[PDB]
Amino acid sequence: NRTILVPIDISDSELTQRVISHVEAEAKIDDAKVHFLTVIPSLPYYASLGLASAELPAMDDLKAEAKSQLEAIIKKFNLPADRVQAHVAEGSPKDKILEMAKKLPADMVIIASHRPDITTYLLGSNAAAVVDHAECSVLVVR
Amino acid sequence: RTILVPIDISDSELTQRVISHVEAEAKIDDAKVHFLTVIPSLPYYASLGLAYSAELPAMDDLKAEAKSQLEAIIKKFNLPADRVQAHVAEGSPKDKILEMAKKLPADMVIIASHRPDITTYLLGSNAAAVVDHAECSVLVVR
Amino acid sequence: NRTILVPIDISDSELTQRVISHVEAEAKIDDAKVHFLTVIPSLPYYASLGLASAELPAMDDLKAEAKSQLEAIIKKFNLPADRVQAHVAEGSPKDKILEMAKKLPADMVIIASHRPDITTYLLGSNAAAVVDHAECSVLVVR
Amino acid sequence: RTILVPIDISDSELTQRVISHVEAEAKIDDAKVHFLTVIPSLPYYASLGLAYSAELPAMDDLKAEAKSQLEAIIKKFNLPADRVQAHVAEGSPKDKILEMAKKLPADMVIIASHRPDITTYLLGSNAAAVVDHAECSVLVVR
Ligand SMILES: Nc1ncnc2c1ncn2[C@@H]1O[C@H](COP(=O)(O)OP(=O)(O)NP(=O)(O)O)[C@@H](O)[C@H]1O
Ligand SMILES: Nc1ncnc2c1ncn2[C@@H]1O[C@H](COP(=O)(O)OP(=O)(O)NP(=O)(O)O)[C@@H](O)[C@H]1O
Ligand SMILES: Nc1ncnc2c1ncn2[C@@H]1O[C@H](COP(=O)(O)OP(=O)(O)NP(=O)(O)O)[C@@H](O)[C@H]1O
Ligand SMILES: Nc1ncnc2c1ncn2[C@@H]1O[C@H](COP(=O)(O)OP(=O)(O)NP(=O)(O)O)[C@@H](O)[C@H]1O
Ligand SMILES: [Mg+2]
Ligand SMILES: [Mg+2]
Ligand SMILES: [Mg+2]
Ligand SMILES: [Mg+2]
Repeated sequence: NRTILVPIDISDSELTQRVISHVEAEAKIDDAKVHFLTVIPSLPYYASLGLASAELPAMDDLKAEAKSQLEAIIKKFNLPADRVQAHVAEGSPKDKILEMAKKLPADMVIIASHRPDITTYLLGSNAAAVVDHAECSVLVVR
Repeated sequence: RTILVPIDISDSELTQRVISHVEAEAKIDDAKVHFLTVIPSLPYYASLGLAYSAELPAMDDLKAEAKSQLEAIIKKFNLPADRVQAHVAEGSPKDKILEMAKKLPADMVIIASHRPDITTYLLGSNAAAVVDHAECSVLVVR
Repeated sequence: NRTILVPIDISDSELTQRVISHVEAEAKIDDAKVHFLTVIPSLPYYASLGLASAELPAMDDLKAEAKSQLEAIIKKFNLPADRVQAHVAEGSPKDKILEMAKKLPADMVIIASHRPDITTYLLGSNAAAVVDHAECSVLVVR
Repeated sequence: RTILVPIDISDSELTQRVISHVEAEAKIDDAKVHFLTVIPSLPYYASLGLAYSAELPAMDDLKAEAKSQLEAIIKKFNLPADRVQAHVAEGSPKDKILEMAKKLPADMVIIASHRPDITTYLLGSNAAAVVDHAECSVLVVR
């Protein structure tokens, strides 16, 4: 049975809606195991300003909260309880997505292109890197 | 529902992986699958005095030759005859693909990342452009 | 006389070193005006965790600090005092870089590709978007 | 110092902007400027039974024709004869460019984004690949 990785930005509503049907259809093929991953971004820029368990809340705290929101989001998908798993990481979202894709390993990554906006973007920062560097199939959802 | 599957006739030995994705996606819905091959037309060759119906063959004969090869490829897929259509175009492959996706319109484009090649998991020129510019979901198959 | 935009991530040392010579050579042509821009990233993800002049320091504060570090960095370039200007913004670095490129308007953007790392990146998140969407020439420094 | 300037002979009417960038970059240093044109070789055409020295002309004659056109283009640049070299290759233009950049090696590649075209400021297929994969600095001219 295949493995599908579904990266979720917990701050995105519309994106999460569009991937739901795709994720559901994809898992109904092969009875796939679906792994959801949300990544707490860590910015060098903020570090360089001095903003660190100090001016920013504890990482253990942030993770529990992110994980909490991810599990709320996973309830929006019709997937067998036995086939789903939630993951939280910290770092560059693209690197951690790609790392998780190597770790599982993933047969497919399902990822939204970019938040809907009035800019003329192609792919988002993270979608483009995943598409480019993943070693498995990537479904870019629009 | 409409799936567009671009085919480069010089990669006739498709992976089971690509065939499998298309068959599976088509089964999810009652989807029509449109296959498209594009005869590339190069300004560089025009600049060298290589013109259609002169030192290159007539475009119509090239179209028929391409379409004939596409039809042999289409049959590799286990799809009902009434849910499959063959298209041949000429020009810039990325732009004709994107044009077709817009015309139909496609709900999904299924495209191989790159011909099997041990050097890279990176996208080829057409895959990269299609993933970037399609207005619909794009599955990049590896 | 032309206008050159030089985006600076204040947390990057190596990148800033490599662009120095390019920026200097480029400005010696045309006696260009050189505008430096550093952008305080604002992350939806952090907002969605609750982290806002509250759990994160005042934006006025962050800006003064970023601007301070930018001016320290601008001292590493041999440019006429009359030809340089420092800017700070807040938001998506790529959007604000691109906006500044439209606002000046910029004749050239000089931007490092990506921090040197042992990952096999092509361009960074922001370099790629600038390259892709800027309406002027872009010098991608490596 | 070595500058590589890829030339597509079917865009012979270069912008003053491209010529200006190359001249200026070469003057900064005492730089040698290598110009390269690549005769594209398409698997798709091979698949249609179009082979060199049969239904296409001999590669040597195509090489000589291309080189002759390149040399006329090279002369548009105001460069000293001893700091300029012409190269013709055959195959995938993006890969031969990148190969040349590696071989020389190039300290900089100067490349137009795309032929002048009112539809887009986005990169063409070769420019995009070259900016992404060159190991050296790349100036994308618009
Ligand atoms: N922290 C994360 N965890 C999991 N997935 C993520 C994360 N961040 C981004 N992604 C994935 O990649 C996409 C991000 O795109 P988005 O943030 O809209 O582009 P952007 O960076 O705003 N581009 P632009 O508007 O051009 O400046 C989302 O759909 C996610 O699925
Ligand atoms: N003429 C065409 N008609 C239809 N589809 C095409 C055409 N050309 C390319 N494609 C699609 O896009 C993919 C081709 O990219 P590909 O040629 O494999 O890599 P590449 O450009 O050679 N890159 P590299 O070899 O890394 O330098 C194929 O799987 C096709 O689905
Ligand atoms: N806040 C900013 N202000 C100004 N310029 C910026 C800013 N952020 C990024 N840039 C520019 O774009 C580059 C960012 O690349 P970088 O952060 O190394 O890639 P990345 O996102 O870590 N990629 P990866 O390692 O593949 O996950 C820098 O050289 C800057 O010049
Ligand atoms: N055969 C070649 N030899 C040398 N350089 C080349 C060659 N082909 C392309 N290039 C370089 O890359 C640029 C070409 O990209 P271009 O063909 O203008 O856009 P495109 O691929 O047609 N994209 P679009 O028209 O947007 O769908 C040129 O300025 C050249 O410098
Ligand atoms: Mg994002
Ligand atoms: Mg190809
Ligand atoms: Mg960065
Ligand atoms: Mg071209």
